[PDB]
Amino acid sequence: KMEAKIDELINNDPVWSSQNESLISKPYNHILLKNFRLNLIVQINRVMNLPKDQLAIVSQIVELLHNSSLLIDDIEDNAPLRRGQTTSHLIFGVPSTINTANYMYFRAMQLVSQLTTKEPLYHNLITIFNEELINLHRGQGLDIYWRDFLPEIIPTQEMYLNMVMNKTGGLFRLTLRLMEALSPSHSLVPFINLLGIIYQIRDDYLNLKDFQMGFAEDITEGKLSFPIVHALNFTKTKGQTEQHNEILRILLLRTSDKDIKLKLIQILEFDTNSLAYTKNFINQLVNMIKNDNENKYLP
Amino acid sequence: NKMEAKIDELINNDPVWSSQNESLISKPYNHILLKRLNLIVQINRVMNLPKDQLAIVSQIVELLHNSSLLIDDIEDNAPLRRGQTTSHLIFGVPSTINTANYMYFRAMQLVSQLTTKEPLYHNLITIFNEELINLHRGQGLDIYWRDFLPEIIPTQEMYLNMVMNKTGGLFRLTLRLMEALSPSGHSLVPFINLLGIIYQIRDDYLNLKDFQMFAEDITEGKLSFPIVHALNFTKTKGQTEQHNEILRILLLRTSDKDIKLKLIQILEFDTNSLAYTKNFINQLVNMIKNDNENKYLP
Ligand SMILES: CCCCCCCCCCOc1ccc[n+](CC(P(=O)(O)O)P(=O)(O)O)c1
Ligand SMILES: CCCCCCCCCCOc1ccc[n+](CC(P(=O)(O)O)P(=O)(O)O)c1
Ligand SMILES: C=C(C)CCOP(=O)(O)OP(=O)(O)O
Ligand SMILES: [Mg+2]
Ligand SMILES: [Mg+2]
Ligand SMILES: [Mg+2]
Ligand SMILES: [Mg+2]
Repeated sequence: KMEAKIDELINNDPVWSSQNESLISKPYNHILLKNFRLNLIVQINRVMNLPKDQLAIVSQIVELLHNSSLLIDDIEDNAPLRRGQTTSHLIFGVPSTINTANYMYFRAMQLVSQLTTKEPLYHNLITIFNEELINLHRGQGLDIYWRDFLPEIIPTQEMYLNMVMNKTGGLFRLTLRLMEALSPSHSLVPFINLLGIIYQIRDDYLNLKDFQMGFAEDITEGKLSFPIVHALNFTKTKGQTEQHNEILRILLLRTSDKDIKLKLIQILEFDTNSLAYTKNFINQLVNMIKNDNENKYLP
Repeated sequence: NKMEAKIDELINNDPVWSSQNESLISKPYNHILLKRLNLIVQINRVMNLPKDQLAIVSQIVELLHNSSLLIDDIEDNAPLRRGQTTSHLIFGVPSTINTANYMYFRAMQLVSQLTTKEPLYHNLITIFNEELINLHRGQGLDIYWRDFLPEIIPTQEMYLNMVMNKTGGLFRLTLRLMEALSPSGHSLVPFINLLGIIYQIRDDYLNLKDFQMFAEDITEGKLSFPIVHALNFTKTKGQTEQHNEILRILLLRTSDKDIKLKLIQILEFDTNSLAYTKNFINQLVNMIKNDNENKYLP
């Protein structure tokens, strides 16, 4: 009867129930308790005009990738909070959270084959998906390397921006490239690239500016953020050796101490003027769009 | 206007990625490489893929397998892998997670180097997508049972389905790709499933028996084949104290050798879970070694 049971098992597809599906989803469902990623999709479809069926799936794909990457990013950044709530790995544990997020990457991958049945086009959608997830990992990998090997390598603004094109551009380009390929209707990748860059620097700027006015978690993480990259390279360039070292020392403290975090912010405001330099950099990037009268980037 | 020219050129180019950056983030992966091909070769005696293709099927499987191990070691808190320190303890959990995941997608990339045939590619990618979804499901269950014990005490049946997913995942992936690429009998899938099952129960068994004679599965808290049998056997025979002591030890996440040895001797003399397992393994191997009407074997 034992041999019968095995015979049966090995001849069937692996058993997986609905209840099992729920167990594995808990870490992902928790972050869902968190519509502007979709506002941009909706808006771009005015150009692309994908039928609502196809569009919804693109939206589901983007949602799984976005959410999953955030679940793993918080494990990678040791973040206690996300969207004001406790992060999933602190509730379900790092193990289940890593596994559930990765599981969702593959669920997203599965949705990609339900956008089309056209074999040339299907290949294309997969290549896009594959190429941008590879790019998201390269950027994430470099962002983490610099942070965990600090002070071995201090990136420059250029190195930083190439990291951003990969890390933050990945999902923006993946979304748009999928829509342009599905479109039955100039490419907007340059503009989505510009948008993702503005997006990452704003995220890095706001993380510091909300605290000065915000937990300033980036400091606790030791992150080579945009204002930090500028402050470090500014002090190196002006010989401000002790400030250079003081910034490194605070980054390396992986501190949650309110006071010390404040000391580093005051270094960036009074000494290097990095926060004002970032606010300005952003504005410039936006102006590029606000003053695109020929519509070279804009549709 | 020079910065704008710089920004303009940036956004109009593919993202920049140097071979240097490629090495810096390959560290956790390069490390586990310092420590399969045979099963792929024997199986090919039947599928006859040309050597150019077989080598790619092989790089794919290596990438997926080593990546699975990197992640597995983080999820299981393993200090050792193949006699050496685990990558996460050297480079940190963050880099190891990201690199391991990076390699899953590199492996996916390679799939398109297997054929130009659009219909076939679509099937290769589906097989790849299905078995990785399966691996994750299995791993999900193994990890949930362990980390929330005793919310769920799995039965032998549940363990086996978890294994069909978890371990059968890569075995089936390897085999389904080959069957799909073959230029030349019945599917060898059931055989490959039985092999994944023997491989896992054997792994669980050897982890304890080699210590009895570091029993890291005890430290980890894994609902291993021997442990599932003991937990169910104890409840069934009404050995309340033993059932609870097994759980208590598992929940300690202990590295105390005497404590691990106590658990092992409990499965040895009190529940006869070790003998049950050894014999279950023998029976399974017997299913193949006595397959005279080649219902499993080719
Ligand atoms: C048009 C599609 C929009 C999709 C939703 C927005 C996608 C933003 C993608 C950002 O990608 C990453 C990559 C790596 C890490 N993160 C998380 C950041 P945070 O914790 O500050 O929110 P990070 O830790 O990189 O600062 C995000
Ligand atoms: C033709 C196939 C070539 C590859 C064969 C791979 C065989 C082993 C597959 C095991 O798959 C998994 C899945 C999940 C976790 N593990 C790691 C095991 P261990 O740490 O004991 O080595 P597990 O943690 O599941 O006991 C392994
Ligand atoms: C993780 C980064 C860098 C931004 C992702 O999008 P947003 O952070 O702005 O939106 P939600 O996290 O609230 O989904
Ligand atoms: Mg983060
Ligand atoms: Mg991050
Ligand atoms: Mg393990
Ligand atoms: Mg495991």
